[PDB]
Amino acid sequence: QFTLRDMYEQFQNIMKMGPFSQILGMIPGFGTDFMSKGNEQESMARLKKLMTIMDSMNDQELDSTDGAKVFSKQPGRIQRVARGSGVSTRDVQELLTQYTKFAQMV
Amino acid sequence: QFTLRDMYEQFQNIMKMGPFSQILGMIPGFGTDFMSKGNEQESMARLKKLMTIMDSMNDQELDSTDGAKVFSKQPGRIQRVARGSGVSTRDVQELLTQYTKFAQMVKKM
Repeated sequence: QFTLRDMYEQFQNIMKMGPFSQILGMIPGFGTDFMSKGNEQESMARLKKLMTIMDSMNDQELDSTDGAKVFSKQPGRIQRVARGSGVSTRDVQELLTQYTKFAQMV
Repeated sequence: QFTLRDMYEQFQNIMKMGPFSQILGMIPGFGTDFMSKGNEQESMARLKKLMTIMDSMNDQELDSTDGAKVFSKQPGRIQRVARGSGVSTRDVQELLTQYTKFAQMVKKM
């Protein structure tokens, strides 16, 4: 059941994530038309892959004020995330680069 | 300030409103290029205006299983909503039609 209040709420959530989604599109490797009309599905697959990678990080890396510097101080962490998430270290490094870029804009 | 955990959460939020944002792009009445590249500022100003129209509605109309129906049986209500939101009668019927198309696909989701 989809009410008018339900539609009101979805509109709030969509507006809220607007600034955020706009920043992401500015960052390399995300897609020029990230989360725009027609590109909603592909953009979600993207994020899902990045989330599965982040699922192999520990609390120290996730909660650190600057999660990039934790990995450069102990590069072994990069290969660990990659093995846990079943992805390549290139992918883990690519995400870390995007995170730094993002963090700097916020 | 901004951790990797914060990025995950924001990705989770986008994962949620994702499909709905898709549905919103499949409904007419939003002009040309609705939510595309450089049309994100105009597109959001539209949602906000629709929100101001629903701000003129009441709880009965808002929580109704079919809010469009509540206005079909009591067209007097349409006139009030339009008065309070500084919009025209047609604008409210438009919102109602859009809501109809939105709700259709949500159950088709």
